Amino acid sequence: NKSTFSLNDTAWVDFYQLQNYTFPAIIICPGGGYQHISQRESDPLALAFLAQGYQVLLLNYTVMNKGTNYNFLSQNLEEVQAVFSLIHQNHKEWQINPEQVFLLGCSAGGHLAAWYGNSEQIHRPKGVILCYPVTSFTFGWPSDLSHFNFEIENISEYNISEKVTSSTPPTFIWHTADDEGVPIYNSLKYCDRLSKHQVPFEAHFFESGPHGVSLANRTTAPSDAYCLPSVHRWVSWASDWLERQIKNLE
Amino acid sequence: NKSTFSLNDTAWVDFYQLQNYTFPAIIICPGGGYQHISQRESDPLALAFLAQGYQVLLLNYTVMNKGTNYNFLSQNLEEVQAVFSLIHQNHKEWQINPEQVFLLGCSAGGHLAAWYGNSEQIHRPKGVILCYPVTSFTFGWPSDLSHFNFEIENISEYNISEKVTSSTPPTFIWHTADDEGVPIYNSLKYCDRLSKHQVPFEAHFFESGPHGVSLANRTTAPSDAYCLPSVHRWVSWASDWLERQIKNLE
Amino acid sequence: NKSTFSLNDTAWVDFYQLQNYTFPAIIICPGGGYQHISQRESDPLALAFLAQGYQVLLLNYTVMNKGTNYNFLSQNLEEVQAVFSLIHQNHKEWQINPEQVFLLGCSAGGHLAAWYGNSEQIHRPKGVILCYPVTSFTFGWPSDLSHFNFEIENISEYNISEKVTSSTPPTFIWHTADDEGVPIYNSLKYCDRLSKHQVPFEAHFFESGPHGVSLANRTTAPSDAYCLPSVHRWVSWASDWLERQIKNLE
Amino acid sequence: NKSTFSLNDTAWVDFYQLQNYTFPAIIICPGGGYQHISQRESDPLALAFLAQGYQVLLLNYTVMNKGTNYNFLSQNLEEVQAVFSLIHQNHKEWQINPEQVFLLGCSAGGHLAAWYGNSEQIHRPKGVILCYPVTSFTFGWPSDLSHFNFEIENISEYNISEKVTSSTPPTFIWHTADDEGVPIYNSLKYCDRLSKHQVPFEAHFFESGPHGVSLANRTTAPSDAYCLPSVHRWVSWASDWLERQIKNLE
Repeated sequence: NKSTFSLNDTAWVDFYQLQNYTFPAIIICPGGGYQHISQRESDPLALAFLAQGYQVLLLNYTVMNKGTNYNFLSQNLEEVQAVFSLIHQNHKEWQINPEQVFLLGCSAGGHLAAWYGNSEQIHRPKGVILCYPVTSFTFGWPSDLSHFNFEIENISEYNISEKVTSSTPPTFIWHTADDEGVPIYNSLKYCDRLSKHQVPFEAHFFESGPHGVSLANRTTAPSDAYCLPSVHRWVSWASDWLERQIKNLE
Repeated sequence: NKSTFSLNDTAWVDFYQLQNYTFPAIIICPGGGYQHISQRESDPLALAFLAQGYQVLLLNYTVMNKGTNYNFLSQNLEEVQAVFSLIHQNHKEWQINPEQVFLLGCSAGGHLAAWYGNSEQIHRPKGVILCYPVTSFTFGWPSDLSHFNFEIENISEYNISEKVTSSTPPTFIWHTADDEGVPIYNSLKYCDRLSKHQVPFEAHFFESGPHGVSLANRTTAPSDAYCLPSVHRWVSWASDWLERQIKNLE
Repeated sequence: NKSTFSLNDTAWVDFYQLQNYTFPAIIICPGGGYQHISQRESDPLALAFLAQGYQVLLLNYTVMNKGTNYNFLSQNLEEVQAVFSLIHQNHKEWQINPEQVFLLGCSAGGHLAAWYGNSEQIHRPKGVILCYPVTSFTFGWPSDLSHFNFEIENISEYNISEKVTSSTPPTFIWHTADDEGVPIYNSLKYCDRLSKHQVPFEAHFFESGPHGVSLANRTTAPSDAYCLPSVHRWVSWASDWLERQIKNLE
Repeated sequence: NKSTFSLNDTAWVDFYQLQNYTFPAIIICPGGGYQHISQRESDPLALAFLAQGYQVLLLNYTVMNKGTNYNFLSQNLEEVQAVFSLIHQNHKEWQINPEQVFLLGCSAGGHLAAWYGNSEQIHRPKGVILCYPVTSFTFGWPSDLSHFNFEIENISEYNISEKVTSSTPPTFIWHTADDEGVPIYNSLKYCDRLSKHQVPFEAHFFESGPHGVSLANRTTAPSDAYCLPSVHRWVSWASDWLERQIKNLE
């Protein structure tokens, strides 16, 4: 039902599997500002989909929580890539349909997602979902000009907004129109710079809700304010969206 | 059940009423590029809401379909205003709760809506909805630089995007991310320039769908492509949104 | 959009029509214990469907409200029949698809519906819906042994439960499990005596709710207790059911 | 997140727990004709709820799969009882709200559920759900007069239909109107003999679908016929129902 698989020196990859087929899997990228891994965006999130009928690959990509040296922002893309690789070779055993692998991410964890959303091969996700994602370190986030800042002059490079082209996979993006950790602009501008390239996508923007809202269910929420029923609707919208994509495969 | 009320020299105002109370009414602004009145955004639209439990005031605001002279773009705001006025005085007879009047508009008909969405009094809509609205005559629409163009140098004035402030009522905006008549940018940029002013709103953006989609139901659609079930979901989202606002009025 | 058509000496037949095709029509049978016509089960109900994309034929079948003599319970079946007849001949003008005509009824109005649900010809409804229907004058209703009682020894004949066979069309039945006007047994036993004949159907039974609940919307409800959001869900279930049947054709 | 707890000589009790509170837990009773434990009604079912925000206690009650001797049909009630007991004492650690414990069961697993649905104490479930349950060994099931038949003359005693009174907790019952393993009559008659006792409940009956349908999702279904989207709606209806009860408890 579950077993972890070591990736690199610092990169866990939890793999959730069940059994009734070739269930379409989906890799998740929990947020946490590259610092850590927002727990309330992992296991809980996993179950959600695992219950919605999806093999889950929760990626614990390297972050500033294991002795940070260089901008592993590049080393990450590798880690996620390694996941697909893992599938590409263990797709028979994993009971996964290699032609039905998607990528998920929220907050910063999203940034990596959109990032990986280009320049790859038989590791390209047929689609991605970005929950209140981070479009660029130039969009209200990182809040502090100098924090997780470990150099690298080229900052415009770490703006996955520009890195969007016609080849970019279909995406689902939602965001609370009051998220103080990261302005909706992130998702907003991203959509604009996503439609102009005739990229099929769906977007949803809720009135209010704090950053890291996740499922907005009593499963993912510290206080009461983090438990929003109206916002929780996304996990449902996303379900329909995904499957709507599956059907449009052959 | 229904009876029209003459407004100005050129401005019909269809008023739909039913009876079980003080049902919250809602004024609609059918699109049609100020040229005419998109029929597939009127009566059908009316019923939708009238069925969802709302008194309907379909406004047939003056357009280039009755001998156009001057930019009545100002004379319109008056017309819609007259509607509220009509309610403000006939709210007891109309069985309408004056404290529960909302404004609806789509495509260009939306532009007027957002426009009226500021600078008024006891004629201020507790909320508005804008279906693939027109934010400004500078956002991909009017397609032709010179068509419905009847002068008036000051063009930036007819951009209801800037005309959005903290006083702007809560709004619901959706748009098909491929509408060729008017780019999603309209609603998109609008949202951005709507959130920054801490204005509570909800947004939805569908993958594909032609302009004037309306209800996306076999009630509002010329061909098959104009009949989209996934898009039709907005009229449902909108219902919940509205009522969510009503409850938030006690 | 609407125009009535005289049927018999005493039998109105309101016909609601709209225009974008050949929209599937649906005849309705408002309840009212054969005494009158529950208004809160007519016009409001009509719009509901008319909005859900269906031509509506509201039948004002003869009742004890126009000088009652004999048990017109037979004369009714005629009236409804006449409706189909009307369609069969004016199906081109009515813009109705003759192969997509359904029957609706609630409370007693339902009894007639199920009744007509057998022994006919090119007037057979491809499906019927029965809102808290009356299965027989022997199922807790009529409450009074002697009221609308105008003789006719053969009472078992007026039990449309037995009158159900394999030929009976697919039906949708819902009922509030506390309806004091008529026990759920009506719909309950009906389902049993509906499944045994391998008749495809769908049923729903809500916890609580008074008789005549109709849409349970602020459109159909005298007091607050008659406004139930959870119950209102049926009009939505019914929508999907119907259309699920439409698709289940050519 | 998960750990089993031995109950009796032959009775596993899988306990699924998560952590953000006092989440309302729910015990499940997987079906399998008392012979075994329908796998497709356990773990998958658990996740569903565990994702819907519920602590899950999957009960692996004794069955003819571990050397059957006597009609443990009585020994079962004990096993389930022990579960509540376990909670009643470990409700603080389990992070469970003892005043919010519900019972679930399907097919035969349901029979036990309804059964336990009376004659107990601080182990009474505030509500129960029964997916295509078994009302009595006299309702089309057991199919064979002599199979799991291990004596016990008193057969009418094993009919949990009669065992329903005003004290019986609110229940949610659904059933496919074509289930060949067990006729809908089970749930049908049960509803009748459930309403007459003014017991608040909700029912749903789908047109078609084989026995053991479970979630009707690609998570619980051997072939394609066992994957029904329309039927899968129950797990959603159930969610709302349950929570509707939580709110309406305090």
